[PDB]
Amino acid sequence: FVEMVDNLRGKSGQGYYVEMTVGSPPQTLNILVDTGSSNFAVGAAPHPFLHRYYQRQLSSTYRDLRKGVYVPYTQGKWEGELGTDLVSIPHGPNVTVRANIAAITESDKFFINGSNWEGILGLAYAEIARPDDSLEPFFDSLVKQTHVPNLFSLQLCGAASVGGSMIIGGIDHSLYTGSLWYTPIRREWYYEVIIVRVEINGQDLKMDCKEYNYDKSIVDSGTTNLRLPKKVFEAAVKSIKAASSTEKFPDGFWLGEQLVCWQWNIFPVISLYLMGEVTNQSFRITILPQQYLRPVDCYKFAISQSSTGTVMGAVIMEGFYVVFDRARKRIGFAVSACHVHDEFRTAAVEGPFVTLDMEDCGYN
Ligand SMILES: CC(C)(C)COc1ccc2c(c1)[C@]1(COC(N)=N1)c1cc(-c3cncnc3)ccc1O2
Repeated sequence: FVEMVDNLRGKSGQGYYVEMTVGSPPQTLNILVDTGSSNFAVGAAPHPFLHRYYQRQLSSTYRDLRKGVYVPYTQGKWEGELGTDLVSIPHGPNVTVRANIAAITESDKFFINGSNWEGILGLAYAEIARPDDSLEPFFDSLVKQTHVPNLFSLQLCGAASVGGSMIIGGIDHSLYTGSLWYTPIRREWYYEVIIVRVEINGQDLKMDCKEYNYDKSIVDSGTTNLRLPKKVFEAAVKSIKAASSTEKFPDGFWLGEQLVCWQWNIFPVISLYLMGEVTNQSFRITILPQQYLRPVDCYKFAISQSSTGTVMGAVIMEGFYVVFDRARKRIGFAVSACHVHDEFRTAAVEGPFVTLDMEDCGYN
């Protein structure tokens, strides 16, 4: 899988993207990798932010599905025309598949001014696809039409340019150290998982664990921050405040509404315990402040409250090598060979632990 190593690029806080080709002859586009949506959607018109876009008129393999699609999400929207065409990933497996493609013809707050990507690859499941679950997502199409195994994995390496690896169809053992630990995918829509316990510098928050997954917890490469449900964020902040009370900071800062500036150890490690593979067994992943204090001297608090549930975004994923094992309905975590650490503290994946009543932590 060596040709796939380092196939991801990006700029700080504008996501990670992979090179793809669409149409015949192939048209090259940079596409955002998003495990929190399920559509393959590409710029199709000369929006001024775009370096390039899908020109359906140049493709002999393009086919129109004669149907529109409308996608508002919390922070913007896109709209487009559905079709299919031949798709491939140059620094991915050596295969060409016919996939659904949303030709984006109108958007708001979707494309980023200054960014070097022109589309979005939704790697989540059919259920949250638009307009409905019959629009087969890319990865489903990929697996159905080839012998590429039903899994992919992500090493998001962070820092300004970021880099990483999307290993399609397998696992590359050089990208991680120690053992992979697997949490079950509770349901195949988003990559939903269950958090059963939360610790700040070893101190259990002691909240009903139902709170950690109200109304869900997901693993999402298209979100920068670790996002925590309101009640839990509050409780978590209060403990980061207490733990880090060596210095003081404004209330805006904790809300991610102002920065703080200097010219690490005052801040606690954060630990999430995830449901394991066996009854009454968990494991924990541990991240550093290096992961949740983001460079904007100046820094942003990369943890924020949420109304949609826990989102394990880039802040979490940059610590680890993450295996989206769709074949076995599970997600694996291991310490990333590329993650950024002190020579004191370190990102960690440790287990097994004993946790009772893990099923009660899920929300219905
Ligand atoms: C329909 C649905 C399932 C409710 C969600 O559909 C969606 C539809 C469109 C869409 C998303 C979700 C997002 C928003 O969050 C994620 N994961 N992708 C997203 C994130 C980014 C982005 C990532 N990283 C840094 N900066 C920006 C850019 C565009 C973008 O567009």
